[PDB]
Amino acid sequence: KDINTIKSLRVLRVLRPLKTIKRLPKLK
Repeated sequence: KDINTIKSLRVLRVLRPLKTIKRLPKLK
């Protein structure tokens, strides 16, 4: 794979879950 596609595992599991959590006290 590529380090970037490893960051797809990282960054997408950062952005998406956090929006789902942080939408509550950090709504934007």
